[PDB]
Amino acid sequence: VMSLLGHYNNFFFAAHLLDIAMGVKTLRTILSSVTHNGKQLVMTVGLLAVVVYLYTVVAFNFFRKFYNKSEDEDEPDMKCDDMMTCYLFHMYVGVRAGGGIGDEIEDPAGDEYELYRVVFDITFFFFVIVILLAIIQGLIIDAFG
Amino acid sequence: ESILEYFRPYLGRIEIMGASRRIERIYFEISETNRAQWEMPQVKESKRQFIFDVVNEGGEAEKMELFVSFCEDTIFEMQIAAQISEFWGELEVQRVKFLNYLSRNFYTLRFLALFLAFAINFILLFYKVSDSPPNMVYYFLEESTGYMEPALWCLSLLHTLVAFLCIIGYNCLKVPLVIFKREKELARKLEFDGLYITEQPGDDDVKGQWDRLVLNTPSFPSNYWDKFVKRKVLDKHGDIFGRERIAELLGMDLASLEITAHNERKPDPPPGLLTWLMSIDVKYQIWKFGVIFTDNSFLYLGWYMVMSLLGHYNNFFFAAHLLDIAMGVKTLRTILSSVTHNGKQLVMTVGLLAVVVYLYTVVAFNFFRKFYNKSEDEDEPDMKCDDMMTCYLFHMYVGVRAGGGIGDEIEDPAGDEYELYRVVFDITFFFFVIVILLAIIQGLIIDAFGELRDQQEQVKEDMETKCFICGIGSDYFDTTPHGFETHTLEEHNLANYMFFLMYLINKDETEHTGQESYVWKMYQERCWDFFPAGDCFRKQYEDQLS
Amino acid sequence: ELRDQQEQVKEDMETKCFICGIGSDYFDTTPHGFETHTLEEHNLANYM
Ligand SMILES: Nc1ncnc2c1ncn2[C@@H]1O[C@H](COP(=O)(O)OP(=O)(O)OP(=O)(O)O)[C@@H](O)[C@H]1O
Ligand SMILES: Nc1ncnc2c1ncn2[C@@H]1O[C@H](COP(=O)(O)OP(=O)(O)OP(=O)(O)O)[C@@H](O)[C@H]1O
Ligand SMILES: Cn1c(=O)c2c(ncn2C)n(C)c1=O
Ligand SMILES: [Ca+2]
Ligand SMILES: [Zn+2]
Ligand SMILES: [Zn+2]
Repeated sequence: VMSLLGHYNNFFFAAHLLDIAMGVKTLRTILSSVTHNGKQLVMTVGLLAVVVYLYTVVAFNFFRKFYNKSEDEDEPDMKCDDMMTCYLFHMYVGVRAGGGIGDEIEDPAGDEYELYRVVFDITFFFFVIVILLAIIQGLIIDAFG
Repeated sequence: ESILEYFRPYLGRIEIMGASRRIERIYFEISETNRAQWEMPQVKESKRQFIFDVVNEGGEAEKMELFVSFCEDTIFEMQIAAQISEFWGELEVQRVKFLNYLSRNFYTLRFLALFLAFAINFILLFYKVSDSPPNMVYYFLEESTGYMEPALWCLSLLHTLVAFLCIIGYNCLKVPLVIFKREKELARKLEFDGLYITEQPGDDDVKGQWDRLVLNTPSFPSNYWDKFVKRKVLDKHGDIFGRERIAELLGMDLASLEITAHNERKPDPPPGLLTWLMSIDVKYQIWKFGVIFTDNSFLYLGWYMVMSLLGHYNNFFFAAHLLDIAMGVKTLRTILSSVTHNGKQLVMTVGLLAVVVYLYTVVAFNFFRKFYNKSEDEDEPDMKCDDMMTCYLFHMYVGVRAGGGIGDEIEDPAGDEYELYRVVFDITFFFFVIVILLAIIQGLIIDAFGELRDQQEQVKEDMETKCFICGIGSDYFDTTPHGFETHTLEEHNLANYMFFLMYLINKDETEHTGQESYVWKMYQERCWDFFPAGDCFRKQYEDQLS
Repeated sequence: ELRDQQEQVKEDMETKCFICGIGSDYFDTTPHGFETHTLEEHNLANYM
């Protein structure tokens, strides 16, 4: 099917590069280590979605003004004025950030919620970034075993 | 051949040590009801859990102790399941139908509550805030369908009701096992240890200090198979430590026991509701509530109640019910079990993290103080390390979370008399706090996956290589083809020992055969010599070829 | 490393006698044979 569709659009022949994964044996074993605990990996990213949403429900209610992504004071761009876009912001930026969510939002210094936001960002970093991605790395680490 | 094939399921053979230390084989009948209720899947799950607990958590001398304890509470489970199987009299019969239905469908109600939590949170994914009506904000469930707010309100009511039914179903299904375990342990400790007669328990042992409430209650051995543990304690420790003291401690009436020995009228004087208010035992009920309200599972379900109720106060409180999957689906339970296996190690590691980051704070405040500038406005400098509290806060909040060390979040140390000192400072911060002390955090759970690895592999291997009862390795049995398969399907089968205990209990005491009376007397005496240990029929008779 | 060290020590205590070195696969032929052997026959506290 991909060979035929490659005549419709020439870039469809790029999908045939994955044939090496079903080809050379060592790539088969590397992918077999990745896919040995595939159900565990899927449930781990499901837990990731759940905990990130649990951080979203507590960022919307309390830490709402901090999610500013606009330097233009005329047109603020609150990214957590709505559940859908706040959850999208957390899943897209906070998970991929090197630190937690604390490096992608407003500085919590000089505020009545300073300590609360410090706890918020530190626990986000500790549970979502260093723990819940170490599980993702550890499933395939153990699969090589 | 036809007779044997028809009675193949009901013929159970076991082997006991017997008198003169000769392994003897015993044949008996398993009723269809016993076999069916034993093959019921909940009992299968309980059996696998018990097998893991024995093989993994250890115990070689107490293995038969633990096996027989498993036998007792499994028999209690099958009694409970048989009980729950599908004006005042009308109320009582409708009530017991309701409780039995809840107890049967407890797990489906748990799944239903999880599904409702997901639905409510999916609705909450459309919440939005505006200052205008749908300095003071307004939360409205922005939606295009037009039915979503009524759906939310109906689903909230349904969720609270389902959670209530989960509480009631748990209380009527799994609580009797907890009570049975507690009273069984108390009876054994009273009769064979005298933990309240001769050897009082410690002050910090809250379990031992709490059990004193139930000693003198008239209904102590309820949800327990024997009811004469009080009389056995009186006959055992009465003549040493004092019979009258035994009576006072156990709430016993010495004359009344002897009069109920010879005459025991059994009427039902009060027919009304007032008998349920009068015959209730307040002290025993207080003890029972103390037992359940400390159980982990019931406290979790009670917190499920509390969050369900608070969700009506604020709808976002229903998000806390999403964590129910962690106590729900088994694979998430195992992932969290790897995380929590080394929980103390993780907590001490982050304690060491706090200590070393503070040790960097005391040396950044004294020397590298001017560098902690976070203000480009030269008019108003914002020194973040002019105070211990804010400098430690800066280090813990920014320096730990930075991709590099603290060196990428402060002033450039180039062109300064402390250039080399700050380079050493940032490099050692990166090397000790970032790459080492977070690798320990990752490594504890990395190694915990190896923990659960080797536990499951060890359990499965131990089942594969050695018999659970006799302990003889399969390298002996497999000499004959399928020798170990035969040994653990016919000769020594723990399901057959299940069925033997059940059959002894069911059979009339005057009708026991000689071997059954032998096994029965050491079941009551609690002497596990009859389990074949280190020997079997095949090993016993080799010259005669079994 | 520390994993396998603690596990090896505990396993070695569980499977073989510290003094005589005879494995528990010999003693456990008699019920509680290894327990008896390391509580009565060969006990390092008794050699103390
Ligand atoms: N005395 C014993 N009684 C029962 N099983 C024993 C005994 N000794 C060893 N075993 C091993 O226990 C294992 C139990 O696995 P088995 O296949 O019999 O369980 P199952 O019927 O699938 O159980 P479940 O329904 O709990 O999953 C068997 O492979 C058997 O070799
Ligand atoms: N000759 C021996 N002397 C003592 N112990 C032995 C000997 N051979 C093997 N062992 C094993 O040593 C183990 C020591 O554990 P044990 O439970 O006796 O220690 P303990 O009394 O708890 O010690 P401690 O107070 O040091 O913690 C026992 O499980 C026993 O099987
Ligand atoms: C050991 N044991 C039990 O385990 C038991 C019992 N009756 C019920 N059970 C469960 N009896 C009479 C008994 O002696
Ligand atoms: Ca008889
Ligand atoms: Zn056997
Ligand atoms: Zn020895």
